[PDB]
This record gives sequence, structure tokens and C-alpha cells, in this order.
Amino acid sequence: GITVLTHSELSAEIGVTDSIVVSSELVMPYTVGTWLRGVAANWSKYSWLSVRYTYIPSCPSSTAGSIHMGFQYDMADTVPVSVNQLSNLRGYVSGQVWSGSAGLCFINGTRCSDTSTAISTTLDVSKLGKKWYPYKTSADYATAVGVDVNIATPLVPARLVIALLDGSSSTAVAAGRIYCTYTIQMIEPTAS
Amino acid sequence: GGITVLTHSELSAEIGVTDSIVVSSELVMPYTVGTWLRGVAANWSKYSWLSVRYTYIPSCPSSTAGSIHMGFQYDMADTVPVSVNQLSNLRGYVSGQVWSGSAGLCFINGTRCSDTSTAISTTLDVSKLGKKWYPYKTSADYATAVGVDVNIATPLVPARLVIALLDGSSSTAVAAGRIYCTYTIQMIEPTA
Amino acid sequence: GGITVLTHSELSAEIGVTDSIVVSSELVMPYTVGTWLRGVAANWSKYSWLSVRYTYIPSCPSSTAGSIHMGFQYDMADTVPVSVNQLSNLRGYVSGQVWSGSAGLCFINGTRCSDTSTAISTTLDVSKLGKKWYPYKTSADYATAVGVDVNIATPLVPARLVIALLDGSSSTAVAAGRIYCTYTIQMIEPTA
Amino acid sequence: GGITVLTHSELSAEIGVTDSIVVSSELVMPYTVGTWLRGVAANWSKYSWLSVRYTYIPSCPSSTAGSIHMGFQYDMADTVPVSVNQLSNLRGYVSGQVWSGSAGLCFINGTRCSDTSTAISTTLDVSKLGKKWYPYKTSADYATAVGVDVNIATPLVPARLVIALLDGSSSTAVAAGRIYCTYTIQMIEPTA
Amino acid sequence: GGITVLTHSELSAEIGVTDSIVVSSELVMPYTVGTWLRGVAANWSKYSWLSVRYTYIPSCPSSTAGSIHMGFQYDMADTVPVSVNQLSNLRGYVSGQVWSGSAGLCFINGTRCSDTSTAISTTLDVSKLGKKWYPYKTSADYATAVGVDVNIATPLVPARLVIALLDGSSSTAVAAGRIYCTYTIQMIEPTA
Amino acid sequence: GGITVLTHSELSAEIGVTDSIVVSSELVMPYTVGTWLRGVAANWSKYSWLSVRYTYIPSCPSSTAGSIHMGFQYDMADTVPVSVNQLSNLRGYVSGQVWSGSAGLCFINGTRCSDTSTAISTTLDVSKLGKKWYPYKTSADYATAVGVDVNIATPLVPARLVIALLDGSSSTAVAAGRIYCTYTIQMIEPTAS
Repeated sequence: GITVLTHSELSAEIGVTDSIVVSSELVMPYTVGTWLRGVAANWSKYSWLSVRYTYIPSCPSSTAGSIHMGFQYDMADTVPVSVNQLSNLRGYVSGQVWSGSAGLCFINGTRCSDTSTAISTTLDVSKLGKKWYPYKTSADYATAVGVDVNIATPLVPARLVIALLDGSSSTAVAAGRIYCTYTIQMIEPTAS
Repeated sequence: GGITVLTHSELSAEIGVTDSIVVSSELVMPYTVGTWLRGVAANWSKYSWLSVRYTYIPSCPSSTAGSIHMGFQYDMADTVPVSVNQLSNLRGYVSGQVWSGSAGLCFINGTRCSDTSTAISTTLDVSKLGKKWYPYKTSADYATAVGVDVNIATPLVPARLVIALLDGSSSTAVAAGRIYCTYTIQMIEPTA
Repeated sequence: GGITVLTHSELSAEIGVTDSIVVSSELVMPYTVGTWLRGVAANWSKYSWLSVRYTYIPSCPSSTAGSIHMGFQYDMADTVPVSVNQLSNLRGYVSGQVWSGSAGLCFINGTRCSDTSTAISTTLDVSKLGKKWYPYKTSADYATAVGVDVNIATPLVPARLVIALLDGSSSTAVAAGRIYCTYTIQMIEPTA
Repeated sequence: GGITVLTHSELSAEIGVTDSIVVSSELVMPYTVGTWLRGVAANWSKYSWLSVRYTYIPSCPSSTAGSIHMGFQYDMADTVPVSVNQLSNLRGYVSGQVWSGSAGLCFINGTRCSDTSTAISTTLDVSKLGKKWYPYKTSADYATAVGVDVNIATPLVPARLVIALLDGSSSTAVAAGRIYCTYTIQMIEPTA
Repeated sequence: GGITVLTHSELSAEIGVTDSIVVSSELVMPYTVGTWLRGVAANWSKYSWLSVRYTYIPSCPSSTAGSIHMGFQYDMADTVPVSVNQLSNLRGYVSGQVWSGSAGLCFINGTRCSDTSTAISTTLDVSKLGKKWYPYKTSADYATAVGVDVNIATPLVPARLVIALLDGSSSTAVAAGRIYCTYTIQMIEPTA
Repeated sequence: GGITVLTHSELSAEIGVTDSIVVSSELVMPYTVGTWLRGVAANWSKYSWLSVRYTYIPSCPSSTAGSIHMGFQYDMADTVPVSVNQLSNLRGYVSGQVWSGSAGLCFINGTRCSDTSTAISTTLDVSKLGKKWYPYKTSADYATAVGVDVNIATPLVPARLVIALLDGSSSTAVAAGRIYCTYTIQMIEPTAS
């Protein structure tokens, strides 16, 4: 009954200022990329076999700024406010806003070799609360958080946390992009 | 160990057919599969489905107009389907004339099954349930849970059985058949 | 040594359907399974069932409304069922259209059984009886015993077959089918 | 690799019979096989059929007059059959009563198949198709293409299902049954 | 198979000691061993004891005067013993100070048993019971049966537990301890 | 891996006995098991019980009247037991004189256990839990969940330990013993402040 899918797609566009800005993304089909959102909507349940977020730069080597990424696995956790907090998360990675080219081989599934510089991070699928998660939307998450933030824990596997700081401007400078490379097991079709 | 393993078949539903579609459902949990199991499994806090099978057996003339449809939904938030087409997409979907289904009898009395291609019988994906050990809950417990949020109910009930009947010759329900449930349940952790 | 073993099939019951439920029963003992065995087995004092199977054979048109239900009770004090729901819980419960059951014929003449999924046929738990050697007793002996105490009768009769017929179209019984008994009996200790 | 392999069954056609021959057809391509798959495969550019099976399931009384016939055309330029005689020569031609075919159900839920000699079910010669990777096209794409040249359409649709209904007792269509499609499709090269 | 096998421990009797001998008893049958098993086993018609152990666990100071005595009778017609002398001859006879007996605890939670020599714990000779499959009976059923003839009861209950308390220092009952029942029961032949 | 494994014993409850049944309970989750683990496990977002044991060790004279009873509830919605009869049915039910239990000590310092039949000690069914990885939750977060719906708590807490004391000689609490908890916990995925 399992339809297995592997794909890479644009997941976020990224900019840096001279002050820390913390953003986040739900690690679930609805919010991982527009393409997967449409596809997985045809199923009621899924399971992450693999989730990877990779930052690819698009700026000069001369751009001031850095990007930081990590995972939270409990929705009730407050989003970090400092790089110091963030550095403790599983899969914390960090790099100059112009590093990360070396992550490119993950996205198109090529022979990965000199990936020491890759600003890439992967989900501990092995340690999620459960295996089969329901496909839920942002709307479903939001309302759920209103009743209890913990009702959300059985709906979403993790949250991706992102920080950008060390930039030279108060204004967003075009920095890079975050892509997601995932292998998803999609099961139990639905006509809604 | 503490696991009391039970295998049993009992009456689960009475079925009648009309000239327009009538869609019913049953939560796939001890309280609602059959009156006997309801009383037995109440003496424990938790259960685990090792096997659950719903079988339609006819009681009508071969000249009876009508068909029966059954399938499973595994997300309590799913709307119960409104057309056979929707229904046709569900896991374990089966369909037949309301006067068909006799060969499903061998499942019910646990005998050697051979010619079961005509059986209007379907089985629960125990392998794909959210967790293994579910709480014994009542219909009251479920209604209350969804009264707050439908997604609260998902860790409470493993699945729901969907039934649609249509294609009948009368606007008044004609007696068609019965659905039996044949289950193998693990019961653990008693209560007084 | 001293055991005479007999295997035989004979008519055990004639069956008709009404539109309202009728529950009948038969003691599973030589005296009441069939007239031939009654006379034969009376020549010995005690007996033991090695195998007992009751099989329904239809004799009605495919357009006949009605269904038949059969199951065993193994305690003479057990109250006879009043609903299908109840009956469905007994060991060896079987159920089908009043015009189904043809596939059971092969059990009666002891030939190679293949497609028996459709068979409205059921068998006694020889391994689960009170004792092995039962006294040959009459309905008269039984009637008397339960008159004194119903529990006195239990070591006298190995089981009772319960039958319900309903879902018919008439207020007057329509000829539906017949129940045959296929048994293997051990007869010991002759008597004059 | 890039291949998402998907296996599914869904409603493809509802079927009614009259007393004069009525011939219809269906393109064997994701867009026209079923509404669910139509939406799903739309997220990919090209596909390959590994298996497509069309199964008719009855929903009528056994006393229903009428018969259904199915076959495949593999050249889009072939003119639609007009008689049972023509239709009978097609690859995978099948034929039966409009109330027969229950035995095909095991194909639809993918269960253990035993007695399927009576199944009104037929399958595509995937091995003999014009090419392997076909483009996702709509009814619109097919329609316009044949407007320029019908031969342009052959690389666009892998095959056509031909359906005939006749032998009925009424001049008004009687509800007879349904055709389900069970397919295994290889989908490649995502598009936004 | 049809056998639902159950193992459980539960409270069966609360025990008090006086300065004169007080002889009580308990029927070793599902209804009277404990309130939990009573409810549970009621759902089946017959049972079999695989193992029954009665274990006294103390709750009084080490300075509490008194002794406890337990043994089994296997014939309902036996008069209940009147002196410790008689009681000492019964199968499974055990005896100890009313504040002794803690080491029996490992039997109750089914853990690794080591130093159990001081355990005031005793077990039923299941191999020597009259029969294997016993009917679930009430205290009421027993009462009426001996009302007719005491020996009618013998095939109804497998054995009797006999208890004597004496050597206490008070004329009024002192809280001494509790008797727990630890059983493995085979339950067969469901009933509604 | 990311798994920090810890094996430890600490005081979990002080126990006193009266002449009337007094039923108390404890959440089997790091925060409420002991003062030490609470602070330690808080540095992780999630945990897993590999083993949990509650052992009652006595501190009273051999002449102290009273008995203690312990068992597990694994469903948060279950009403707490009110009688020894009910409690006796629970998984891992143990029972004894309030002055018995000396033999459980070996479980606590992890030494060679021998004659432990008299031990008033009981263990969690880790295999039978709803899930494996539970979030670290506080009492407050727990209380809040049941205010909305008690069933929300079940994915938050793996189990509850139920405790009964009765059969005493005083109407006011007499010092009887202490309950220690011996656990092996898997702690994963740190969190800061």
C-alpha cells in the first residue's frame, strides 16, 4: 500500500541582516515545498524515511553574514532566540552565507565527496514520536495549537529552526536558498 | 507476560438497501465492533489488534437489487465519503451485490478457506496503525474527544470502517445481510 | 478393545422459513440426531463422539427470502439464544442464505471436498466435552433429569445444537432446506 | 532513479444496460482512468504502465437481462467496434452476464485469488505498447491532436478500452454494475 | 484453537484472627476467587484450571499472636474440618504465624522466586480434579444444587479451599493479612 | 547516535501509614520521579524508559502496624483506585507489611540480588507503553492538558504509579518507609535556555 517518493525542491528563500532573525519550518509535506504539498495531499498518512535541508549560497564571497540551522522535535519548545541556544539542537549546522556549494551533490543525488563544507542537515527519522503521521496543513496545525500546543506533537515530526545574523546591512541582502531532499512513504489514499 | 490473546467472531451490523446511497460507519475499536467484545475487553485498559476482519454475509433472494461497499479510513479527521467513487479509493475497499458474499463464511467460523474470491470481506492494516497499544474507549469518550478536536481522537481509535449501500429497488430499506467481525485481539493491563 | 466404530450420514432436521425469527434446538446425542442411529446405538450402553457435523442443504429457489443460523451450546443450563447477535457468539457458528449451502454436500457423502467456502456446515468440539464416554439416554431420561436439576443433565448430553431461521417473506413457513448429521461414533459395552 | 511506482484501484466507470447495443470507450491513460489518479499523476510529466487491469463488478439481481463486453484497441486510428462479433476479436476480449463477475473482486483489493474463471476482468499488454515512457495528456490534448492528424495521437495514448452493453430487457438503461481499474504505474520527472 | 488463556493475580479474601478457631472456606471457581475474574470468566461457559495458587500475605506487626491454616478438599460432600488436627491431613496443607508469609509475594507478581520456604502459599492439584472442563457457576447455582443433592455439586466445582485461624490474643478479630489468588485459567465457549 | 544513557537510583517518595486507606500516586516521568533526575533530564527534550523500578525500603519497627500496596496504571484517564481490591488487579501489584521490604535494597545499589522474594519492588512494562519517545513534561504542563482533555495527557506521560497505605495503628501518619526509583533512561535531543 506504500507509494515511495524521493525528490529535491526549493524549500525557502534566504536573506541576511546585521541582526539575528529566527525563522522556522514545519517538517511536514504541506510546508516542505509547494510540489510535495500537492502530491501528498492525495494521501492521508505518510512517514519520513529521510529528510535533508541544504543551504546553497547565491551571493558574492564578500557577503557578510552567516546561516544557522537545527531541528526541534517538540512543538511546545519555544523557538530559540540566540545562536548559543540553537547550537545545541540535533543536526545544528552553521556557515558563511557564501558557503555551502559543496552541499549541491545531496540535492541531485550525486557522488558526494568533499562535503565537509556542506551546510546540510538531516532529520532523525529513527527517533520521531511515531512512524505514520497524518497529512495536516498549516491551518490544522494552527487551530490545534489553540487547543493545546501538545495536540500538535502527534501531528508534526519536527520543526526546522533557522537563524541569520552577522550581515552588514539592516536590510535583507540576497543570501541563498534552502532546498529539501526527502524520501517519503505515502500511504492510505484519499479523495480529499 | 500479561497478554490475553482472544480470537472471536460476532455480529457487528445489520444491513438494508434502498434506491439512493446510504453511508454508515463503525469505529474499529472493541466498544463498537460487537456487544460481546465490548463487555470482555472493558476489563482491560489497553488492546492491540493483531487482526481485524469485517465480512458481509447475505440473507436475501438472489433477485434482490442492491450493492454493498466497505473500506477503511485511518485518519479520524477524514470526512466520511459521499460517493462510491470516493469510497473506491480507500484501503481494503471491497464491493458486491447485496445477495453476493456467501463464500466469506469460512472466515467467520475459522475453517479452511479456498474459494473466497467472491467474499465481501476486508481486513484492517494492523501494520500501519499509528501505535500498537490503544486505550479502551467508549463512544462517549470518542465524541467528547472530537468535541474538543477531531485530532485528539486519532490516538484513541485505530481506524473507521466505511459502509455505503445503494443501487436498491425500493425507497424503503430491503433486508440485505449482516456484517460480522472476526478479530484477534491482545488485551493487556486490567482494571477493576 | 471392545469398541464398535460407526461412521454415517442421515437426515437430522427439516427446515422452513418465516419472516419472523424462530429458534429451535437438538440435543447432540444418538437418540436425537436421527432415527437410524437412535435405534442402532441403543444396543450399547455408552458412546463417544469422535466427530459430529451438521450440514444444511437447500431445497428452495434462488429467489427465496430467509437466512439460517447454527451453533453449539455445551452446557445444558445455558439459556437458548433469542437473537442472531447472541447466536453469532457460539462456537461453530455458521450463517447463510436459505438457498445457499449446496457446497456442503460433499461432507455428507464423504467425497473430496474442495470449494467448501459456501458450506453452511458446522462441527462439534469433541476435545472439549465434559467426559469421553456418555451414557445412551432418551429424551425422556433428559426431560426427567432437568425436571430434578438441569445440571444433572449435563453429564448426560454432550451438547445442544441451536438453530435460528428468519429474514423470510411469509408468515407461513416456506420450505427452505434440511439439516443432515454426519457423525463418527464409538459404541461400547452392549446391553439387552 | 527518479521513478515513483504506484499501485492502486479506483472506480473508472458505472455501467447500465439497454435492449439494443451500446458501445463506449475509455483512453487508457492516467487522465481518464480515474479522478484520483488523474490528480496524482498530473504532478509528473511522463509515465509508464507496468500493469492495468479493468474489472467489471455487478450490482444487479441475478434475474437481470443484459451482457457486457470489453476489449482493447492499441491503435488510436482504429475505428470503434460496432458489434459483439468485431469486439470478440480484440486482445483480452471478455464477456458475460451483467449480474456475473463477483469473482473479480479479489483483483481489486489485491487479495488471494482462487476461483477467478468467472471474472469479467481484462488486462493491458504493457509489453506490446508503442513506446515505454508516455506523456501525461488530457482529453483536451488528445482531442486537438486528432484534429490535426489521428496518427499524432498514437504516441500520446497507450491504448483504448472498448465497452459494449446489450441484451437487456428495457429500452431505458438499467443499473447493471461498475468497472474498476487496478493499475501499477511508474511516474517520472516531476513538474510544477 | 478457541481457548482464551488467562493469567492474573487478585485479592481473594481479607483475613482476621481471634483467640478461638474460626474455620472458613472458598470455592475454587471463577465466580468466588475474586471480583475481577468473576466478571471476566462470566463471558465463557466453561473453563479449566491450569494452575491455582492461594498465597497469604501478612499486614500485621511481628508481635501479633495467631496462626493461619489452609488446605484443599476435592469432594463437595466432605464436611469442613473443625480442628487443626484434621486440617493438617489435607492436600496442600500449609501453616504459619499470622505475621509470617511475605516471601509468597514473588508468586503474586510472577517474579523470579528464590527464598520461598516461609511462604504460606498453596496450590491446587489440577491433575487430580474430577474433570478438565468445568462450567462457570454462581454461588446461587451451587446453593440450589446441594439443595437437591450435595453430589450434584461435585461436577460443578473443582475443589474447596479450607481456612482456619486461631492462636490470636483477642476475642475480637485483629486485622492479620490477605489471601491473594494467582491463576492460569483456560476459558472456552463464549456466551451472551 | 544522540542518546545519553543514564542508570540511577534516588529517593522518590517518603511513606507514612495510618489506620485508613490513603491512596496517592506519582507520574512515571522524569520530572516527578525524583528531584535529581528532574533537573538532569530537563536538558533533553525527549526521553525513553529502558527500565523503571520502584522499591519500597522500610524504616520502622517490626511492631509497626500497616501495609503498603503499589501498582501501575498505563492509561491517564483511568480513575485512581480506592480499594486494595481494585489495586490488587494492577500490573506489577506488590504488597507487604509496612515493616517488610528489606530484601529490595540490592536492586537499589545494583548488586548481587539473591533472596528477593520478600522485596516490595515493582517494575514498569516498558515494552507495553503507547510510544517510545516521550516529551519531557512538567506537572504544570500535565495539569494543563487534562484541563482541556485528560486523553491529551496519554501521549505526554508513559504511566502512573498508584500507592495505597492502610492498616496502621495511628490516625496520624506514622513514619513507615521510603520509595526509591531505579531507572535506566535514554535521553535524546538537547535543549537550552
